Amino acid sequence: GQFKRIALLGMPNTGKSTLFNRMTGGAARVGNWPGITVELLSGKILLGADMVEIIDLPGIYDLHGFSDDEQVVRHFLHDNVPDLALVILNATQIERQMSLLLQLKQLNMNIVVLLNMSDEAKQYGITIDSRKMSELLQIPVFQLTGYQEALQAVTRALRYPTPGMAENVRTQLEQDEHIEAEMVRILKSAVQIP
Amino acid sequence: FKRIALLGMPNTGKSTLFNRMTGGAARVGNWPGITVELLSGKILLGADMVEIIDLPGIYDLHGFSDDEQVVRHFLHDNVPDLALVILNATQIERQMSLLLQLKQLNMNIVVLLNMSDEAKQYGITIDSRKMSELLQIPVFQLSGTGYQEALQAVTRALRYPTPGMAENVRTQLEQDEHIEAEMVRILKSAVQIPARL
Repeated sequence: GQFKRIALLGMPNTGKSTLFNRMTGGAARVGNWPGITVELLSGKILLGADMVEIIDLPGIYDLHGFSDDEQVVRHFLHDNVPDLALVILNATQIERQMSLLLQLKQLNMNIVVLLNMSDEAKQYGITIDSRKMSELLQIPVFQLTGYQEALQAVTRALRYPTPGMAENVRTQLEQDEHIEAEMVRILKSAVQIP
Repeated sequence: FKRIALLGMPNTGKSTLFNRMTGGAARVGNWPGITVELLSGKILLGADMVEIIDLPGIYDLHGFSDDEQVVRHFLHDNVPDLALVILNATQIERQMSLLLQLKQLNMNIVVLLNMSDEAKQYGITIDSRKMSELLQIPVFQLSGTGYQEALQAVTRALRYPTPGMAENVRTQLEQDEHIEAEMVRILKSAVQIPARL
């Protein structure tokens, strides 16, 4: 059968854990990954004779930033190029959070977008046309009860290979790694911290 | 008429340095490419009057806070002759990234390491000559002390402008502008966000 990985990605405080715990049925465990030293929650799911591992990556603001979390996410993506990036956006904060999605899109990753808290957003009169957003992005977009339709898009995206994706992704993260390398070099060489 | 953009994270002493540099004679002003107002004034460096602009403190050059959009738009449409980058010496590990992001733009830069006595008090030692050698950017330390040496470095940095510099800076900023343009296009077509009532 197949073995594939989903990276759950978005900005912080976006309901990511809850969706994660639902998707992995509460049975996620912590684990150590190559390229990073922090521990991450992941859970494995059997679908027929196929397996998918879902990893909850910490919320971040800029894919090309240098906070600890952003470095973690970038190193994880570089070293463990997931088969699908599942990007969770907060429907109520859509204007602020689109930037992360678009940055990920620029890597040419395989992406599905879940617009979370769609009801609460309606209460502020916020309406999103999923179909039009989807056609502009050329990425599937689902509003969360929408769960079933999302799952359908998730499993669909896992059935096909993405030849050359890993090399595209690594390439597009290069300018950030050059900066990290400069930083280590300069600090090691020119700065003493107690 | 030659422009110096003060760039740095919040709480790096930028505004106190600004006020000292412009004699408290700063005024608010409008600039091409931005919808907000900025403080700017003049300083006599050598024989030329130079305009100094205080950009709001930011954490990430490629982030999407309001202040980070302002900085990028200002820089794109008003490429300074010098970016005067102020880092807090006590946070050198956490602030170096903003400097290196600006360096990647190919801006003309001078670095000032402020709060140098505070850093020394906490046992943080910075070899500014070494750091300068490694960056290939002038680096000077401020406490009061270091101010005149800083102004001299700024003056020299305005000599011999590098041909093609502005064109390179704009180019390096336009992927950020493509993301922003995509955001605008998508919000207008697919999202309704009503103001209150």
